[PDB]
Order: sequence, then structure tokens, then C-alpha cells
Amino acid sequence: FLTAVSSIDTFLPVLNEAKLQWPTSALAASSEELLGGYVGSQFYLQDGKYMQFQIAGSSNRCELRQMIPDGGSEIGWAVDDGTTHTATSSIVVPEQVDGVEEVTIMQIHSGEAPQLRISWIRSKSLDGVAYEDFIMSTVRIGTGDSSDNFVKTHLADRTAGAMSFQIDVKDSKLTITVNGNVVVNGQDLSFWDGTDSCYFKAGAYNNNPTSESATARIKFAALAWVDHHHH
Ligand SMILES: O=C(O)[C@H]1O[C@@H](O[C@H]2[C@H](O)[C@H](O)[C@@H](O)O[C@@H]2C(=O)O)[C@@H](O)[C@@H](O)[C@@H]1O
Ligand SMILES: O=C(O)[C@H]1O[C@@H](O[C@H]2[C@H](O)[C@H](O)[C@H](O)O[C@H]2C(=O)O)[C@@H](O)[C@@H](O)[C@@H]1O
Repeated sequence: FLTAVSSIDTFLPVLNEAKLQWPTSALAASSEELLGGYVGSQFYLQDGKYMQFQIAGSSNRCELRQMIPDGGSEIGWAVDDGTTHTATSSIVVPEQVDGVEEVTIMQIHSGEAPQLRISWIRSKSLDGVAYEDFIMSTVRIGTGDSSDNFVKTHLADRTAGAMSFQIDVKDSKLTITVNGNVVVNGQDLSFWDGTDSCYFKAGAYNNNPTSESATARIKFAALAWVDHHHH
């Protein structure tokens, strides 16, 4: 039988502040249901320690979406509200099966757009350099489709072992720290000033696969939204 993520203590804080969306953005499990032992092949405890997400299909997901804590509704915050918004994780990205090409593992998203995607990607060239099997950040600085709307950065080559991430937003600036080192230092998010619908996400969101039956799989050793105001 499949062991439930809530059977250990590690993820209870974030489960109390998230809903699970699967296999689309449709609700799969409320925060209460997650804390109550919701489990399936898409979302279960692997190795007695990892919150594991699995999903197949282009643009499908198995993803946590930040909620107001203690049974609250969907959160919305703004890059320019003056508060520091922080998400931390420790992630084991396994080798992905053929047909999986890009898997978004953390986001800042709003009602209409992804401000930030951290994604594993099989192969991509950035600024004239080819990279394989790596973790990328994609920041939107506009809503258009041309390259001037994005800042894309190689964060790290994929490691077999756990990799730590931290996302911080304060005063319209974004910092991404990977394995303790700052890789994105104060990226401008001021295009999004006044958008009050931002929230964190984490899990597996499957982008541009070449087979819709190929199952993406991501293991979280830790995940939290860190509240700088201590409510
Ligand atoms: O053609 C691309 O791969 C294009 O995708 C962009 O990311 C999109 C994702 O693939 C998903 O469709 C979803 O998350 O929307 C994203 C978006 O529209 O921002 C960027 O990665 C872009 O650089 C790239 O050209
Ligand atoms: O699937 C999408 O295109 C986006 O869905 C978003 O979730 C919202 C959506 O209205 C859902 O049907 C449900 O109501 O939850 C909403 C929400 O939590 O904001 C996000 O999952 C977004 O990341 C997707 O891009």
C-alpha cells in the first residue's frame, strides 16, 4: 500500500498551507485532506522521507499551491507589498524517463502568469551556451512571447543527491539561492508591481513533453513557505 505524505512530521507545516492540484489545476486535495492522509500514486511518501509527485501529460501537474494557513482560502500577495516572501525546498530530481523534457518544480505564479519557474530541463541553449540535464530559472519581465519578456538562467546541473533551493521576494526584487549560494541576485520584478494575486507553488508541472504517457517524477526532502512576520 502507498504510504501517505502526512504520516511523518516533515511536511505538515506546508501541507497546512497548501492545496494539491492534480492532474490539472483542478483541486485534488484540500489542505485538510492532505493533513488527513490523502494519498495516491501521484502524491505519496517515497523511502519513508520524500514527498514524491508524479504526473504525465503535456501541461498536466501534481503541484501544491500556497493557501492561507489553517484551512484558509487561496493566498495572494504582491512583490511590492514590502514583506519578504520566502519558499524553501530540498529536492531530489531523479533521472527522468524518455519523453519528459521539462518539469517545473517551484513557481511564483499569479492569477494570469508565472513570474518565476524553477524547472529541470533535458536540453536547452541559453545566451549561446548549450546545457543538458540542468535546473533553470525562467523569470517573466513582461507578458509577451518574445525573448525580451524573459530572463533565463542556468542555476545548477542536476545532482543525484538533494539540492536545496530558496526563493526570496522583497521590494520588487527576486533572489534565488541554490545549495547555499546566491545564483540570482536581486532580479527586477517591478513589472509586477501592484499585482496582488501572487503565490508560491511546488511539485511537478510537466512542460513540452514529447510523449504524453511519460511520467515525470520529483522527490521533495523538504518544502516550506517561511513567514517573516510569525503570525
Ligand atoms: O516555448 C517555450 O518552451 C517557452 O515556454 C515558456 O514557458 C511556458 C511554459 O513552457 C509553460 O507553457 C507555462 O508555464 O507557460 C510558460 C510561459 O508562457 O511563460 C518560457 O520558458 C519561454 O522561455 C519558452 O520560450
Ligand atoms: O491551469 C491553469 O491554467 C492555472 O490554474 C491556476 O489555478 C487556478 C484555477 O482557476 C483552478 O481551476 C482553481 O480554481 O485554482 C486556481 C488557483 O489556485 O489560483 C494555477 O494552478 C496556475 O498555476 C495555472 O496556470
